[PDB]
Amino acid sequence: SATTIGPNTCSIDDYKPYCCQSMSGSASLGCVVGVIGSQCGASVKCCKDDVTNTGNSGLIINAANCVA
Repeated sequence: SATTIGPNTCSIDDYKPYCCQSMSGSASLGCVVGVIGSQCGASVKCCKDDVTNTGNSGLIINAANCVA
């Protein structure tokens, strides 16, 4: 993917635009907060929050807090 990330794509159901760096061998998606202007090459997910702790360098989302 190469979608442009901003507080518009995922911000509806209290969501954040998460750039999940899901690669070869990733049970937990390393979803870094999409910076306005950045592009998501991997799995861009619209997740709520999950927990903004224990995962600052790429939020460790349990993949169960997003619409799609």
